[PDB]
Amino acid sequence: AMSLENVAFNVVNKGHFDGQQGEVPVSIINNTVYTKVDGVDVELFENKTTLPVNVAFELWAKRNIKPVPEVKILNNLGVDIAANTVIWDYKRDAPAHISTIGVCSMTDIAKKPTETICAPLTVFFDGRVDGQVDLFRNARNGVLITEGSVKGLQPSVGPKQASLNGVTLIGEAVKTQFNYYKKVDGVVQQLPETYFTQSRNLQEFKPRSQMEIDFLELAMDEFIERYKLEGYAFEHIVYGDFSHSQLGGLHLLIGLAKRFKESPFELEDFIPMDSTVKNYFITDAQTGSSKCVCSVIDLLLDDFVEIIKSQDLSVVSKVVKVTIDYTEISFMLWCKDGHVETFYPKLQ
Amino acid sequence: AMSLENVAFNVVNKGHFDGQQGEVPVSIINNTVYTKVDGVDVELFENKTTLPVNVAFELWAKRNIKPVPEVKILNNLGVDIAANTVIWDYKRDAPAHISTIGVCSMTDIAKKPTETICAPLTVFFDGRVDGQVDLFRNARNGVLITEGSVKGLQPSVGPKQASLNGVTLIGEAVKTQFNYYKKVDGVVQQLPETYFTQSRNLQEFKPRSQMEIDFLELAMDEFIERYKLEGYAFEHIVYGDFSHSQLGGLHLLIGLAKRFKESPFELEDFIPMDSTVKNYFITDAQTGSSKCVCSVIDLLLDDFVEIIKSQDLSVVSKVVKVTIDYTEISFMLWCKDGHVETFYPKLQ
Amino acid sequence: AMSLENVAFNVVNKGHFDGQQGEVPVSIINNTVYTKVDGVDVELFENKTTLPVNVAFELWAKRNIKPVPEVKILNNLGVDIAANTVIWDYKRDAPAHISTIGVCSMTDIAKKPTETICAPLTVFFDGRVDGQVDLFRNARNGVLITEGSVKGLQPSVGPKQASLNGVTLIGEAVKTQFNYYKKVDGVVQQLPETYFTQSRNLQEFKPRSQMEIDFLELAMDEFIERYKLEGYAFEHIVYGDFSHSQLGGLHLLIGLAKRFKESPFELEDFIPMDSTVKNYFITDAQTGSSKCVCSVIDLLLDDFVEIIKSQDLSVVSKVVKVTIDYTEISFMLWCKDGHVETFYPKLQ
Amino acid sequence: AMSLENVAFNVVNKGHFDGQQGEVPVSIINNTVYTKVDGVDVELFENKTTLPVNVAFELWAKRNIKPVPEVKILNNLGVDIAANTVIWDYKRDAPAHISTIGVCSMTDIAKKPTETICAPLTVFFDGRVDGQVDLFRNARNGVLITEGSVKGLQPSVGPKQASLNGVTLIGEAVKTQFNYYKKVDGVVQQLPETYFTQSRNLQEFKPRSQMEIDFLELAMDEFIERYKLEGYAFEHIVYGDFSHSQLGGLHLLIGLAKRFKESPFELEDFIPMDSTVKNYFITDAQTGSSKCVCSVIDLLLDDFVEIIKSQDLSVVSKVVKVTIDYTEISFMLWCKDGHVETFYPKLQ
Amino acid sequence: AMSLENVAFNVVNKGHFDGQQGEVPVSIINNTVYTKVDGVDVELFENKTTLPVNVAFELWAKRNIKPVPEVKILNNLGVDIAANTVIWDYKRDAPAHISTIGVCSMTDIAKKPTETICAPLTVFFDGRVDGQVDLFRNARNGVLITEGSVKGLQPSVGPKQASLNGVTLIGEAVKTQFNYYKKVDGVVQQLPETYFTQSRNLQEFKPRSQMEIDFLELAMDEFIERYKLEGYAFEHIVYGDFSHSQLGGLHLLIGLAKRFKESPFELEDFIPMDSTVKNYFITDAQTGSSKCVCSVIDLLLDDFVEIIKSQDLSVVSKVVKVTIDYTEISFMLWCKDGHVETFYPKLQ
Ligand SMILES: Cc1cc([C@@H]2CCCN2S(C)(=O)=O)no1
Ligand SMILES: Cc1cc([C@@H]2CCCN2S(C)(=O)=O)no1
Ligand SMILES: Cc1cc([C@@H]2CCCN2S(C)(=O)=O)no1
Ligand SMILES: Cc1cc([C@H]2CCCN2S(C)(=O)=O)no1
Ligand SMILES: Cc1cc([C@H]2CCCN2S(C)(=O)=O)no1
Repeated sequence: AMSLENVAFNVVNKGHFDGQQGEVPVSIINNTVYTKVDGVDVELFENKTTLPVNVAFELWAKRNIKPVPEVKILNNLGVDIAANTVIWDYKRDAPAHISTIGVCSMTDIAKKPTETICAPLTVFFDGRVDGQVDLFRNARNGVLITEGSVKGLQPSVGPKQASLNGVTLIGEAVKTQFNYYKKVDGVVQQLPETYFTQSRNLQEFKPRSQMEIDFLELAMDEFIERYKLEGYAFEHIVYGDFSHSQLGGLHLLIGLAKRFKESPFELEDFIPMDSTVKNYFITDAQTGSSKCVCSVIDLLLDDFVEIIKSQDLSVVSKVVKVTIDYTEISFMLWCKDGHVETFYPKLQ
Repeated sequence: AMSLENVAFNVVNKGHFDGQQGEVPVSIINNTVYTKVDGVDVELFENKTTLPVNVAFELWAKRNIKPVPEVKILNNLGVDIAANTVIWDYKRDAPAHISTIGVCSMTDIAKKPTETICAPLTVFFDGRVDGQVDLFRNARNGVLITEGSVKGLQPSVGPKQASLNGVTLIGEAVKTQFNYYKKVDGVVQQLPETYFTQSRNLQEFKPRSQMEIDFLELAMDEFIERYKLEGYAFEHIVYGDFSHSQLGGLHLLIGLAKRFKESPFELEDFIPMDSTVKNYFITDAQTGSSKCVCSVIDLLLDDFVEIIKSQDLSVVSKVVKVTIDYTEISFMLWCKDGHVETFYPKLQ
Repeated sequence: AMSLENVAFNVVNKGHFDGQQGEVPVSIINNTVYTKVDGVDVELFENKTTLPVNVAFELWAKRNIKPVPEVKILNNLGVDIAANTVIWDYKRDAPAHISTIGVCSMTDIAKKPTETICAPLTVFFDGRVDGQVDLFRNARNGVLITEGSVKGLQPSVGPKQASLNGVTLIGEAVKTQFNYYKKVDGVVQQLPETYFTQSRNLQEFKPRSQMEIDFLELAMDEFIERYKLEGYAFEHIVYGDFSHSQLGGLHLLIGLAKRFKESPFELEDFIPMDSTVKNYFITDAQTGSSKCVCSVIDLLLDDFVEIIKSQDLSVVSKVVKVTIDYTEISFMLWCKDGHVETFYPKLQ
Repeated sequence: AMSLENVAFNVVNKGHFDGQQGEVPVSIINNTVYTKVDGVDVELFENKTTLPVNVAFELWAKRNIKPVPEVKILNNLGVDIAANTVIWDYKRDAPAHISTIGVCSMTDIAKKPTETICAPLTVFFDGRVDGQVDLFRNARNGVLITEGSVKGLQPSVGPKQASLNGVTLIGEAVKTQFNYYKKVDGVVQQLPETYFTQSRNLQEFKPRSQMEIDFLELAMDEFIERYKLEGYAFEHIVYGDFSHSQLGGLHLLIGLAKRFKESPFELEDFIPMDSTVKNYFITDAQTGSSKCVCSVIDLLLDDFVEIIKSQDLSVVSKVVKVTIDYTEISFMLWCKDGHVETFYPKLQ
Repeated sequence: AMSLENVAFNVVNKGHFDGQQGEVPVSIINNTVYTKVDGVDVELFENKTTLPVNVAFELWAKRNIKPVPEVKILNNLGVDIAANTVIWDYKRDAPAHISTIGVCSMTDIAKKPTETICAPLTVFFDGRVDGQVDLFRNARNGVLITEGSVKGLQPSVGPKQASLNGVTLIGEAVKTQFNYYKKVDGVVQQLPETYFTQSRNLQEFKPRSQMEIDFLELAMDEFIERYKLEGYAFEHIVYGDFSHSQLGGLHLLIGLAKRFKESPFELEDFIPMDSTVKNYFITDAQTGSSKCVCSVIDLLLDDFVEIIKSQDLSVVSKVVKVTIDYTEISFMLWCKDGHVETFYPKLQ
């Protein structure tokens, strides 16, 4: 009994699609959905997707409002479609997946993930929804998230944080750390050992360890001294070199956050999407130091120190592959006379 | 239980809105409504109105598919809104009236024509729908059409032709000639004695009398001779003067139709709408004679001959008011030495 | 002598429509109005309304730039149209009323509010404009605002605050508190006893009483102690319960403001419009506690304490009707053993 | 080396995409692709599809310009995608299939039809392109057209006509009759014995047999007499009954073509697409007889006579399934006292 | 005193911009200009240009309504801009020139053609407008048309036909044949001796000589016999070869018109604009013979016979340059044993 007016009634009365009965008058003008409220049109949704306005409106109304894995994790694990839900990508203002399974008549490829069309796709299953752990067991390809243990399956502990309505957070009143399971061609995969990105903001950055507290509170030379980081190019890589026309280093989000409290800078997100490594065209407002492609990763400073201190510093240029968010991130390690010169998440 | 998907289901399965239950997947992209048919989008409607695409789609689906009065008649009688139907204007590809009464939640000003909001508006009532002759009696303002007599109400016999799905025709299998009634401020108004325009096409023009048959067959000088029209400027007014840079006369549709079989011409409909008098920017392709505003009326040649022969030809310039389609059409009559020079439906 | 180029000249030279003579070159591309300034197009207005771009531009230029009643008050008092002005709704980026009286040729239903078309509509009259108090006296329906007394009419003192160019403020250099008068079918209404919402921001919240200062400065248990609020569920209703997956209470804007200084949260305004009670899909960023429809009202904490302390706490569930902004706001009062459990502005 | 400017260069210089090198300046404004020709923009394509303008432009440029099966045949045979070509649907002004294989980077699901993503889809293969008969053999699902025999494969002789650049024709300088083959889940399927629709126009209708020549020349009673069709309701079914408000019969295109030479009528194609059975909202302009859903099929009158004369006329109502264009078309046969009352392609 | 509402008033009341005073209510929605006529919006203009809707509307209203040179002639003579007029391109539904001189505030580069910005541009001057022959004399670059002689200036007699409101015609009531003059860098240029294209339609083709009358009446072998055209490949070039998959010849519009009366064909105008040589993707509906780029020229058959009979037939391949519409048109002449094989307006 699905309609535009019923999807709109649910948005107006329930804050999202809740399966409630009823209709409100709707008007569509270009890429915006309006509703008549006491004789005047009130905007309900502006389509920022490449889908038809009414189709994107329904998928946004039918989005998952429970803490879900962040889109970068789902992408890294090869998720193609979700089972009976919509993972809304808040960084793109669009659905995270092209098609749906049992959500919207326009985007649905199947009603149940058991349909043979879903067999070659990695379907995302949520153990919190009844019977989805059993659907993962029967699926050929898929990713499963659970809050507890699964019989016969060994889990991969995911990041502490999940996305709740576009807000990335480590839950206190809700569980956000999931057990991850994956299957390729009927075979349960052994998920690799992985670091996780911390998913922090530049403006609301909070340290998550004593090393991170010391990075933000101490001066450059005393932090490098305290943590025995001499010869590891933290001055360039983490702190950033703003002395030349091309901005040097600044590849760790904690370093950008430290810089941000002293002086502002413009970060141009030229590929706006969720990813383990982010690329920004950065312009430092104080110095005028800039970089077209400044790759930034948000690792816990302890995790970054462990990665850089676990490298052989005897090569001039070397690709260093690190598992972050279940994906292989290539870094470029440049050394000279046994000391680091630069270390950055490899661009292009 | 009104929805976009149900309006679309009715269009696809019934050819129009028929109150049938069911939904089809719909996608809206810009001003077009599409439906998924075997995996591909098929266009159902292109919005050419100034209303939101989905609202115009519903009003077009809910259009009256019975022979209805032509929009020019309804306009001439001062109709503002229709009671529980949509009069679709096929000349404008838009609803004939801004608001509705019991049709669409977005355009409705009321559910019943008895609501006090409808009292100041001239509501159109159809005696063919049950209870609408009584709704006219209750209405402060309105126009009523009927197929027979309404006890006590003095009728006006309307035009022989009506519009059935955009096709103007004099019915054979259907009744297209109605009795017309009107009320202004609770008082039944006496509709004037009127001529009716014939509503013919230039390309499919058919004569509707022996005078009209003779006009199209006989040469100019022998038709004027046979019908004693010497001194009535038919050579200028009806036939048209193509000898100078400004096209002379050509104000009767029959004259344009006669011209059309010999040589083509461009008629630019710069105000595209239904009206008793039409204005065209005409360019004769053979001679290059043209006129920016050439007013054209489609009167039966007998009715035009009766109007011109009933005039006093002793004045230089005089306004001649003639009742055509219930409205007062002003003509400009120019005479010299007791003979007509020109007679044309007056501009501005 | 109204034109798009003259409306644009006034915007460019006067900051708004001021009746000045002159024209500037204008270009319209989609929903944006541009002007040529030294060979380059400069954006003057982006249409966010459901009206044609040029019509919305003219109504926005012709908006009232004096402190006017907030749209929620006008809506609550049943205002349909304004007399010879445009009340711009800054929360919707659109005109507050569909039609105008003596403002714009496209939206005008009349030139003067004395026209019989305006008689059934509640016309808003401004006593500050010459002769508008007399127009209210002669109008069948209407709402009048004055700065002083009206002969023969008893006033209803409105809120201290008004909207000046979208900025809600209690005037110091301008008068913002008006005397309100209303007429229904020629009869001056006795406006009801009413509380007013304070119209404050979450980010710029300022206390307006010693109880409000104490709420923000004291801890939960000592404020509840000082003001004898034990058993009134302020911990749930005003302070908010962030311990479970569903956010508990948080229905008073002062409580959201207190929370906001400690930790941020996402308030999704899913029906963006001016209203006495606002609905938000709230997600607490610290805990992950969330609520799809969290109704929020901005009452002075003293006014809310007076409302809750004036209730009978012997019923399990009861609707409590309170007059706020001249409208009847239904609250849901839930009690147990003579104590409040919850009290919230009733949703749907 | 694919680009918008190269696709545009090919359209301008080759009449379509021909793999030629070069670029022309392009501008995209809304849904139209323009090119600069001597300082002025010349329209190259107007997007009437639900795809992005530049993507639809590339697929239209890359359309198959050889005689191809008509879209109704491809749909009836279950074709989902074409192998390394674009079948352009000229009835919809859009690609016949959503995705492509080796055509456009935006719509491509694969580069070669051998990719496992294509395995569940019925891929269309053209034996006229090198290596495509072998790609059919490797394909799990597919439809193959050939000009000659494929060793081992049992052929289906298809329709005489094919679509060459939107023009449906029976080839003289080109081969338009193909051998058809189909595979479902690796197994070559035996295509049924079928009738073919003739794909004729109402305005350019030409008879294709002596019975069809006699239908258009002879009067109703003498054609029915000559071909022994008494009691087969041809008067209703083929000729059409225009005496009542609902148009009776008129389900054969030849009957509509015969009617068309005497008097015009409106055929509203409310689902504009290629199909074996077409549905029209028909309004006869002469009588005013109309039908919301008038199903029309273009069978050779001999083929229709053979179908109706092969039926048992002893049942009141019966569904008659006939294979037309490889699909099963259900007809509704209504009889009384051993004679036909009506026979029509069944609706819904 | 220029405005959108005044331009709209002129269109409604004068059929075009006539400098009349007054305003009508206008609404702009997307690319369409509407006007309120008795409470409903009536479309006045649909923007098919790459200019802003209101700017294109003003230029279309301000178009030249006198017979003007066809856009192909103006392009061939290098015209960049017109002096104080708009040449409307009816083949493109857009202004023929990007900028204006004294027409529209948005498109104007100058008010008078004497401004130094116009000096490098070839300005079009009309001797029928007062003072424009003197403005040509002052102009550094320009093209001038006149009806009579200009003392001292050596004339070029132009084509007999001109475009009057989009209708190409040889005038009878108006003068359409002009004297042409041109200036490049202050120097009056001698216009070459030229042939003129006839500017005829395929559907309304009329012969303009006894050779053209004989081409359309006589069979191929007797026309070729009568006019001694043996060995000149008229069978291929003019008549067309429809026997192979690639359509042979068919480069003269008279040959396409002769073919058109026997059987229809699709002519795809892939570069829709006015030009001396037109390119079409042609598909013969009878045979299925087609050609992606079929260059077509409309020369008087006598003029084409004179061109082909004035060539040396002793070379295998040779470029033949012919002056048509003041421009140099290259033809490709292919011979064998002293006879023509093909002759076509050269592509790219
Ligand atoms: C029912 C019905 C009535 C008609 C009549 C008789 C024939 C002409 N018309 S009319 C007066 O134009 O509407 N046709 O069907
Ligand atoms: C090559 C080629 C083959 C054809 C044949 C022969 C003539 C009719 N056709 S057909 C069977 O309809 O496609 N034409 O060119
Ligand atoms: C004034 C005027 C002049 C013309 C002339 C005479 C008739 C043909 N033409 S022309 C040479 O083609 O333009 N018509 O009106
Ligand atoms: C159940 C449940 C768990 C949680 C939170 C609280 C702290 C730990 N986690 S977790 C692992 O990060 O998601 N809240 O409810
Ligand atoms: C006159 C006038 C009044 C005001 C302000 C100042 C303080 C009180 N008010 S009010 C009642 O809130 O609007 N300013 O000018």
